[PDB]
Amino acid sequence: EIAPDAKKVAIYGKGGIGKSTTTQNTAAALAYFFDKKVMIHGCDPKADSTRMILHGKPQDTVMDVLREEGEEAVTLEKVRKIGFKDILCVESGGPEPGVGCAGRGVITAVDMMRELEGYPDDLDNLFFDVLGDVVCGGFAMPLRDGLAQEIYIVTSGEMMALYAANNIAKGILKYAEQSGVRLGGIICNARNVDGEKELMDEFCDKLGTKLIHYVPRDNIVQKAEFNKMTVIEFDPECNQAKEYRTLAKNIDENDELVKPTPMTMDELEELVVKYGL
Amino acid sequence: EIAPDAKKVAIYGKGGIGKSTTTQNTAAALAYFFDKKVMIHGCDPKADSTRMILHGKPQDTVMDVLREEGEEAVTLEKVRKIGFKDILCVESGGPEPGVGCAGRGVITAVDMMRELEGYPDDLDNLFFDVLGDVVCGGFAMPLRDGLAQEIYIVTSGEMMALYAANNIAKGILKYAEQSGVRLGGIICNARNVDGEKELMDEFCDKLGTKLIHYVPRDNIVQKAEFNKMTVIEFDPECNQAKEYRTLAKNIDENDELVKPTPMTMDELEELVVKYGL
Ligand code: FES
Ligand code: FES
Ligand SMILES: [Ca+2]
Ligand SMILES: [Ca+2]
Repeated sequence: EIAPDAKKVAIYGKGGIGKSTTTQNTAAALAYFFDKKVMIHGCDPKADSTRMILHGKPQDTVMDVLREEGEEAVTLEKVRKIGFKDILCVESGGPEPGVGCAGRGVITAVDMMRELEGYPDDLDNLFFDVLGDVVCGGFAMPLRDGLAQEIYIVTSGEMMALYAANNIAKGILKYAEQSGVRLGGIICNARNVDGEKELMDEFCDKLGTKLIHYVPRDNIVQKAEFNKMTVIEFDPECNQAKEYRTLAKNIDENDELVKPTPMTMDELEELVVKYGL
Repeated sequence: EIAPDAKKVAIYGKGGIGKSTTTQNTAAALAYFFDKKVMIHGCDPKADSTRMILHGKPQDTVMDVLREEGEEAVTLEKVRKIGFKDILCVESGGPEPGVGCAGRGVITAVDMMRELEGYPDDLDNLFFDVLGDVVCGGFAMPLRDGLAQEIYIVTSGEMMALYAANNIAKGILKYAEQSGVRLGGIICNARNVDGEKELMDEFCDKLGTKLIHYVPRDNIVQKAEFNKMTVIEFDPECNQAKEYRTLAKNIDENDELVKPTPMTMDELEELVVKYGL
């Protein structure tokens, strides 16, 4: 059993909207503000889900080490690094270019970490940062396998971002009965578009879920990331750090998860027309 | 045979770096400046590859119509729209959320267009805009099936963008002998980072390919896209329009394609360290 006493969560979302930045800062805020043992297992082959916790040194992926150095080289000292506030970090990596299923590569990396006993039993929080650009059978494997039954969807007030969120919701619904997976809520990484908060409220209401937090747009993210670090580490006192603190508190106390009611093509089109997207 | 007298090309690249903007403007510039019959078949489920040609009206995806309206509803009037300069537009769409392979969905959409006789025999240029965020067996299916044997890679001076480009190159190499696929060149969508042109020259030289064009960063793209249209249509006289014109001329005259020599983990890491990424 992977981290039986931890709150295991899966963060799914499209790329290009700050999903990795929000996940890293949420983990940092749990470790920093609530003294929690945290781990992040990256499951997005096109995103660096741990660099800001590792102060800008990108870690080797489990799959790349297995493909280039071999299975024996896949060791905890090699693929699992410790970062800000002792957060543990692991990156699954991608499949054999042009041949392997990327969702299978994710599961192989998780299985390999299991065999290595790489998930501390005293973890308080484990995050799996999964690609949500496409809810293909491969990237839905974490949902089918119940890697984590608490799922959060990162979105933004942009058409493709909401389409992806709605499709992640369909994938959660697909396996809710079989794997017990549930939607804990929607995280909006604000894009700052007219009506964005109202759009998010309606979106959440139509899917039968809730907005766990509206993460504002703040240039301190770029300043902190420029120093290859999280906002929490860069300046724990600033307003954006307190936003991530509230998000982290909300995701960690949450005990009301739901089987989502995704919107149909026509309903989604009506919604993005109403808010002029 | 799909468009036997056309120059069929596949544009592969990570999301978030303007791949769709470059593809649409390259098609527009071919149609506008060279009076060419052009078609774009979108094969990226998380990107709108035809919206700017369709003046901002997002077209229904072949897969979504098949899943919601049924196979009979999949008609050329329904999934194939005409846009700026009579460019034809089709979007494959994604798989059944949480169950289908997205690469298979792409091939199903192409097969369905074939059955509908939706690829005009007098096309001059056909573009397949494929997701390159992950070179999984699914998204490499166009390479394995030889949908197009002329492949171009869009990248930028950003670490994940170059990693993805190198992996697309591995996928092209994987099927070069079996499907005849070849790399026609690298397109850099400039991010404007120190040393970016030199980085691109070295990257291209190590892979044994060439830089088809360095597409500068220009705020006119955002202005044109705000009016839901391509730079070519918004203002064919501006400098950025002439950049896309040169790109379009280069990709359409190109007759020197190569079997790429991708870089190893260590070589890529050295390169991004040298250029401080
Ligand atoms: S990554 Fe294999 S089904 Fe999509
Ligand atoms: S989308 Fe099916 S193997 Fe990746
Ligand atoms: Ca506990
Ligand atoms: Ca011809």
